[PDB]
Amino acid sequence: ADLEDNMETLNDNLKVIEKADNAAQVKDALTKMRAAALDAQKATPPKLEDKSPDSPEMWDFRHGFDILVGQIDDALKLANEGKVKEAQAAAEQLKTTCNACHQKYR
Ligand code: HEC
Repeated sequence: ADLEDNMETLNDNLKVIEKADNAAQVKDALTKMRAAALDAQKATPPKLEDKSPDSPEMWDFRHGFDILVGQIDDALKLANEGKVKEAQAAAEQLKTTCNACHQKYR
């Protein structure tokens, strides 16, 4: 799907994690964020449409997602350890990554 769709998926699932009823719901949401994040990483955002694929900007753009996926995976580990609250806390920390990217490229 396109960048926008992927972003909506991330935002939607993040709020799901915050509402987190059970471990299952947090894991499902995190898993969907993982896929959406990796999918988004392959797109070319509007602000960089005129830039080369190998440009420093694009690599920086792609880097933002490497960080997000790492954080998501770490939250996944916590969730699969049965530590649901810590995993939700970790999901909250993710926001810093979202905001950083939006500042430069949104
Ligand atoms: C860069 C590496 C990004 C990371 C990490 C995240 N987002 Fe993002 N987001 C990015 C761009 C360039 C844009 C503009 C997309 C466009 O062309 O319209 C966005 C936009 C959003 C939006 C609003 C627009 C929409 O999705 O329709 C939301 C709701 C959004 N992003 C949420 C979001 C969340 C929750 C993230 C972290 C968990 C996140 N984004 C990361 C680039 C990047």
